[PDB]
Amino acid sequence: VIEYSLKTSNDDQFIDITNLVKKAVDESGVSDGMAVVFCPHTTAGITINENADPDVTRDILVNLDKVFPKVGDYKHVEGNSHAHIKASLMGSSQQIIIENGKLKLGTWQGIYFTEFDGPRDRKVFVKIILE
Amino acid sequence: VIEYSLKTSNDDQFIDITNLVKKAVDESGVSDGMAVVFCPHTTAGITINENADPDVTRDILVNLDKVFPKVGDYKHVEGNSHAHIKASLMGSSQQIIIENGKLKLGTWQGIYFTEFDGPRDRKVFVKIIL
Amino acid sequence: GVIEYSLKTSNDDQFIDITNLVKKAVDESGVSDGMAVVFCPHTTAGITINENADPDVTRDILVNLDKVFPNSHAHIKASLMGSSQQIIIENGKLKLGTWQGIYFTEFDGPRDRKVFVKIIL
Repeated sequence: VIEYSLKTSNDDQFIDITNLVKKAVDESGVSDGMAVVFCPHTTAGITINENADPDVTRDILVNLDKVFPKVGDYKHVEGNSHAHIKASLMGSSQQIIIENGKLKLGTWQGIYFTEFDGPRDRKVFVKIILE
Repeated sequence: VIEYSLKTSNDDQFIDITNLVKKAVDESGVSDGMAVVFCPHTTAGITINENADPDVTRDILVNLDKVFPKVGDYKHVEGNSHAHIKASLMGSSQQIIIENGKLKLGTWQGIYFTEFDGPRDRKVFVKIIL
Repeated sequence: GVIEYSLKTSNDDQFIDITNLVKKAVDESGVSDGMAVVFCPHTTAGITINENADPDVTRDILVNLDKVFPNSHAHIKASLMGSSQQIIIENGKLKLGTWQGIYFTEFDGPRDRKVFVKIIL
C-alpha cells in the first residue's frame, strides 16, 4: 500500500484524487484487480461522484452543511462534530474495479477526498488488489 | 467482470438486483470469495436493505426526498443535484461475502440499485473475487 | 471461511466498538497483508468507522441522525452508515487512523445481532 499526502485549504472541500488512484495503479502494474481508497481520518472521507462541473461538489457540500450545520445539538463542543457525521455519510473508503490496467469507472465519475474540517495535512491510502 | 444493462422507469426507485448478483456468482463457479457490485453512475448508487416489505424502500426514497428536495439551493444547471447527493449517501458500490457458493446475506437483505434520476439507460458491474 | 461474532445490543440507538473483534479475526487469520471486510447482515443496523476516543462524538452522530430522520427510520440510517466497511491489513495489523474505531451501528435494538468478518488475500 502507498500513502499519499494531501493539503486541504477551505474548511470543507472535495479534492479530486482520481489522478492519485491511477498513479497507484500504474505503479502496481496490475492489469486486473481492485483499487481500494481508504481515508484514515474521522473528519474526512472518500466518495465517488461527478468529475465535471464543480457546481456538483459545491451543491453536495452546501446541502450537507444545510442538513448538518456547524452549530447545533453537539455535546462534542469542539465544533467539528458536524464533520464527523458527514465523514460517516460519505464513507471511510470506496473501491474501484481495475480492468486492463485502468480504473473501470463512469465517464465523468471521479474519486474525491471529502474534507469537512480543513485546512489540514491529510493522508489517503491506496491498496491495489492484484488478480 | 460481468456487466448488466438496466433501464430504469421512475425518476427515483429501488431496483432489486440480488438475483442478478446471485447469477453472477453461480456462473462464476466461485465457492468462497467476495462479490463487488459497482454503480458507474453519479446519480444512482448501490445499497442493501429490506427485501420484503415494499413500504420500507418507499419510505427511504420519500425520506431522502424530504431532506434533499428536487428544488432548492443548487447551482448545478441540470437540476439533478439532489440525485448526486443521494448517490453519494447510498454509495457507489457494496460488497457481499461469498460462502459455500452463495451470497452470505441476512434473511431480510436485498441488494438494490438506487436510481435517483431515471428513466435512463443504466449499467451495474459485478466483480467476483476469490 | 468467515468469522461470525454475536452482539447483544440494548438501547434503541448505539455505536458498539468492535475494533478489537476485527483485530481478533485478523490475528487469527494469520495474514500479514490483505483486506478485512466487516459485514452487517441486518437492515436496521450498519457498520461505520469514526472517532474512537470521545464518547460524545458517537452520541452526536446518533442524536443528530435521529433529528433529521426521527422502524423505517432505522432502515434509512442503516443505509446511510452502510452494510459494510473495509480495512487495509498491513504487517498483520489493521491500517487504521489514530482515532479510528470500527463501529456496529444499532438503530433498532435490543436484539441478538451478528457481524461477519472476512479476511482477504
